[PDB]
Amino acid sequence: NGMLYPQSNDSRIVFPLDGVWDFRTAGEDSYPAEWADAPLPEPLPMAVPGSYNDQNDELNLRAHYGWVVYQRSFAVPSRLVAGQRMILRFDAATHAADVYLNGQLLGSHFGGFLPFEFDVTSALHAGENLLTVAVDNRIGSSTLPVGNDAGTAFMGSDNANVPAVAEAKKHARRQNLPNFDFFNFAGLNRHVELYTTPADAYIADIAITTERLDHIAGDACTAANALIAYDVTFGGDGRQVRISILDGEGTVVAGVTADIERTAKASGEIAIRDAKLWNPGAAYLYTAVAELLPEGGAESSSRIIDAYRQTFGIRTVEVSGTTFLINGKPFYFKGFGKHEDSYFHGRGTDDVLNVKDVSLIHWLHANSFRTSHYPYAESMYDLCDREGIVIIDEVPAVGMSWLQYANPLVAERHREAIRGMIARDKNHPCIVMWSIANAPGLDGDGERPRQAYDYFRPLYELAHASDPQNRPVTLVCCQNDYTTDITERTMDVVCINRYYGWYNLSGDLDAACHALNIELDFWENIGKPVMFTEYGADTIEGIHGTHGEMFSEEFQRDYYARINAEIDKRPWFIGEQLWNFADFATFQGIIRVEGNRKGILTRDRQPKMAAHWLRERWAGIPDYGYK
Amino acid sequence: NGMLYPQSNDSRIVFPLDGVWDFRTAGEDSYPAEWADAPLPEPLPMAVPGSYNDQNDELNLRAHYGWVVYQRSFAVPSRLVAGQRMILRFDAATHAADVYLNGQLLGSHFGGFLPFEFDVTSALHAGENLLTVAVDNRIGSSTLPVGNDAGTAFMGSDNANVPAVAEAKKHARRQNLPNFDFFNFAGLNRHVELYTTPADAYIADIAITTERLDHIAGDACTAANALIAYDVTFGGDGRQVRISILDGEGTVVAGVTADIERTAKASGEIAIRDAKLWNPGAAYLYTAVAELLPSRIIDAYRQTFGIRTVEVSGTTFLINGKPFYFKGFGKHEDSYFHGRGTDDVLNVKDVSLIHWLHANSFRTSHYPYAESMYDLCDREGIVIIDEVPAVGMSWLQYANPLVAERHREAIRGMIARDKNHPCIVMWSIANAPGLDGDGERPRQAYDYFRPLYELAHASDPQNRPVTLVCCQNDYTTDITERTMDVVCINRYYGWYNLSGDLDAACHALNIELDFWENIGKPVMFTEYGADTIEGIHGTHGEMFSEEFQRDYYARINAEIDKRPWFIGEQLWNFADFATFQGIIRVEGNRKGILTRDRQPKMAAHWLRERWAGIPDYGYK
Ligand SMILES: O=C(O)[C@H]1O[C@@H](Oc2cc3ccccc3oc2=O)[C@H](O)[C@@H](O)[C@@H]1O
Ligand SMILES: O=C(O)[C@H]1O[C@@H](Oc2cc3ccccc3oc2=O)[C@H](O)[C@@H](O)[C@@H]1O
Repeated sequence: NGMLYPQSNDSRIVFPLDGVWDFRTAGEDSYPAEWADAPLPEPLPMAVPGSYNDQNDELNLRAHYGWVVYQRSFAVPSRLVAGQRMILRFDAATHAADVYLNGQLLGSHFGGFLPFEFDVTSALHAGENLLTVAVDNRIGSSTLPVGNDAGTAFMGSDNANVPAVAEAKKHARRQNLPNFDFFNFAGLNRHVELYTTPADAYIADIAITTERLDHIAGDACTAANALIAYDVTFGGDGRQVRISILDGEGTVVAGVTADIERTAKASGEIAIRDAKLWNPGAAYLYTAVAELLPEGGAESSSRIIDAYRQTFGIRTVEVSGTTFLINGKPFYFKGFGKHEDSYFHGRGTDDVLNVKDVSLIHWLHANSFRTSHYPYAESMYDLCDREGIVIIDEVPAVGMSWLQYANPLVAERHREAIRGMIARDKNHPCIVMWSIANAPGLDGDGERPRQAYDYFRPLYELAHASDPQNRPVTLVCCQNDYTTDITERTMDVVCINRYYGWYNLSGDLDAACHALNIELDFWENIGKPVMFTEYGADTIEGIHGTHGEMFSEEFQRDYYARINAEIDKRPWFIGEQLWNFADFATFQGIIRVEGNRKGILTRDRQPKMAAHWLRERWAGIPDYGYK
Repeated sequence: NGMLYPQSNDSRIVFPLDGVWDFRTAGEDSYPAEWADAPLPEPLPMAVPGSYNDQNDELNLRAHYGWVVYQRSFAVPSRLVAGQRMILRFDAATHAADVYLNGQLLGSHFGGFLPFEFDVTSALHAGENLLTVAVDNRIGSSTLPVGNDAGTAFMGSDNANVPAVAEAKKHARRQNLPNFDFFNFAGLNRHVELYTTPADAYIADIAITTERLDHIAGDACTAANALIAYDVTFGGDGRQVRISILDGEGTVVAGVTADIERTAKASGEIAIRDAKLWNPGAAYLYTAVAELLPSRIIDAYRQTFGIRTVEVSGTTFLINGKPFYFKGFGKHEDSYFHGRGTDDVLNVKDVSLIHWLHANSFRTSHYPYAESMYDLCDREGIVIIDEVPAVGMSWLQYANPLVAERHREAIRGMIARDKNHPCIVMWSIANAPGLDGDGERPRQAYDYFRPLYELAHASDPQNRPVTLVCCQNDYTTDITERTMDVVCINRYYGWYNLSGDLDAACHALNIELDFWENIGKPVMFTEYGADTIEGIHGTHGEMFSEEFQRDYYARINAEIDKRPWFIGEQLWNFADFATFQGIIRVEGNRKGILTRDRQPKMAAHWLRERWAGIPDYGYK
């Protein structure tokens, strides 16, 4: 179950396989088997990592439906593979992939936003190796994220009662129809790499938890004592593992040698005196170095069999009444939902962009975001660990309704996504909360609200069982009839998406604020902490008015000014994450002006009027103690 | 019923009352009547003509609901009023007005897009006169154009099932909710003027018709003989009227003296040898000069006209016996600052753009336009489909006799005002009403519209074709559109349905074209298009890009070219225009092939090239 990010050290090496690959589009329902067994005929170039859709303007790959096939060759010195365990890792292949090496299927995966890997020790050979990866972009009623098997995309226009329209639909070209509001970018969206570990015995997983903090300082920078726990899992086959705790300067401040017991694990606790805590706006990271010792322990030899360096931060998270406590201090979220989205790359990971976006989060005086609507690339979490930005980590369970709740295949994929996200991400101190879905159907009459609850409650429990830190769990709720939804109010933090004054009461900020206050009165009675995870207004940079109407920069600024003045009056409202950080691509349609334009930044990360207004507001709101 | 545009001549003078007036906003359902008795307190400035909504950025007058009050003073020499009939004309007050002069209520008008006038001979006095005009902008289920009494504006987003939304609606500020897709600009949108006629007897109305053309030239520039008819109505009280026909150079080419009979009318026919005909792309105008006789002239009026016939014949639309093809668009009277206010600089520019595009026609979507625009199109050879403000209609309106009454007023009023223009070739009695469905609904719509079709025919002395512009609907259960003289359809295949899929859009369009092929009427587009933000570009153009709009017209027009019975392409729209705000309107309607500032998008260039190669006559 461990998926530690590949590391290079004295016992391990990583060989990236990124670069310009060969590529062919394939069929709507299948691809040629022979393409895995020999070089692709007449290949196109395709950079990896990246979405494929915007990498070829001769083709219309945004319209592609079905399979594509990637391929490349590689060779490595025999000297480096000898005696080692060889693993091929795919950080993400969106949505489903079949991976072949030298004409043999290594295996398959479903789930477009989480990593998977194969043991290729026996499949590799000397000299050039031929790696082929078939990737399927199709979405439908059984995928996460969810597609529509017929009709229109989410937020699509129709005239379904016109006989000519009904007839033309029957014969129209097959297309993915997202039941979600972001473009279905597909392909090898994240890195590919070959890596090595020792074969006889190796470190397979590490979990670090902050179990307890004693006498936390007034400023939350330190605690008199921190109790941390480690759990190390091994693969392979009186053995021991040395655990060293390094502080921010790399000095060993704690260390223990633990017995490995059988499935093989070592676990224990370590007390850290005068512990330096991790906080939003004030990151501090330690490293847990795990070193597998040879048979005979340190008593017999100085050599190290295997090693892995796991970053971690010491901090607690606790929901208490209507507060969200980090290191016992009442936190207030400032930020937004994001997307992994950019020109050229699509959903492809881009660390230049991640580094820039983290600086923009600081420029705005924001302190947090949500990984709307899928787990992000691993590097972004490491960056937010070092930069003191809090994350709500969310699985790709977007577009769901009652059709999905009855389907065992969907429930299995949903559990896989929750387990996989938490297994990948559990050691990040920046992650303070898990989201098990975005905007599923929860309300209505008859049995529908109960059916939704019965689907989601076990997933809430799974997210708690899976996280060794036991962080809060939420479900991000779409604008709905909050009085018949019986699921959202059971979450640990209530996370609501609301578009009062945009999708309803349009343009009337007085009415919008009145409606918002009626719903806030409902949440006030429930007595849980509540935050916005979405609210906003599509905004075309450069459209201006003295009395700003919808789509103007002024309306977007006025929107936030009015709504935020209302939530400031509620002590139990513990965060404001708006929609969205930046404009992003969507399926085309009559309400999407070259995608979603609710960004406070443009797609090129330039600030609209509302961004300047929010920057000034957020400059004056502290991370702790605002409420 | 005559509403001849005010003229100055030896017998008549016009005194314009345009300029910067005083202005105050008033209440949702009332205004202070006493404001007519003294200068408005603390007035704002307000230019007339113009909509008021965009003339004050300290206020949000786009949000205004109810009444406003205009006022100004004027004085004219006693010498000018002596012995004359004094008439105060409002070219348009949108939507309803109460008019006072020196504190006396002259009367009221309902209907925001047609002229009305008052005899103020007795209310005028020497020196300064105080003119107060209260204007009501309210629209609702009994007005034309139609407003919604509750819910949202047309094409508005909602979450009606959210309890907080339902409750907030109950208490929200009252607003007009258009059931139409253009902003509800209000105020004194067109000119105001005082004018004079003789009092004892005067010319009240003139109708000129083209009755028959003999031996029309191959190129339709002339006919060996044209038989025209005149009908002159008089007001006041063996009298006679002199009718002189002036050609384009002002030469009197024909003349007759007719007896006036009592209701007081003179009528007759005149034969014009080697008549110069009016054609799209080749205007020629005559003037009929009517002079009431006692060397003296008692009264006079100069009525421009053009000699031409219009005939629907099978699946053809014949102008002077030639098969015409419409190229053009729906327009709007819409611009920055002015709103719906008439602007003849803009009208002159727009007519030049119609020529730049090689278009030949437009429709007055969705209300009669200012009179000056029709005069301009008369002289510039641009054909017009003239439409009343019956937009936003459905079964709630058809059951309401007040709406039918207003609809009849609008049809009679438009045709009475506009009947003499040669550029007008067809009348439209509605845009996008509800016509389809189950049960009694299609028959109820037909029973409502058929008498209005008959009224438009009865009212027009030229007996021009009459249509009803149909919104995308279930054409198989609509039983009304197919009975019109020309079938005029608004279709948005590939935009509002089959979105972005031009192959599917063309397949669907062709299925509906197969339906119309069997009906056997002439058919044309009056709307089709795609919102387009200038500057948004793609190599594979998606919705809102300039390329998608160009590709849209390229694909759709290739299909209608294959149908010989499809006699015109009027797209939506000439230029981007203002609407009520909402999630599908990016600062208004962006289906213009031109921007709101009349700059050409990619599609405008593509259409210009297409239209350059399509002749006015004989394309099909
Ligand atoms: O609409 C967006 O910009 C985002 O919408 C979110 O889901 C919601 C959509 C609607 C639509 C109509 C009325 C109320 C709504 O409230 C919502 O909460 C979605 O989570 C985002 O991914 C979309 O981008
Ligand atoms: O939508 C417009 O741009 C114009 O719409 C016209 O009416 C129609 C609206 C719709 C909506 C959805 C599907 C099909 C439609 O077909 C129509 O004909 C209206 O005549 C114009 O005034 C609008 O601006």
